[PDB]
Amino acid sequence: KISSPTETERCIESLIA
Repeated sequence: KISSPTETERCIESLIA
């Protein structure tokens, strides 16, 4: 789970949009 930080950046950016 949570292999790379790029995945979290994509989940935060989508919640903002």
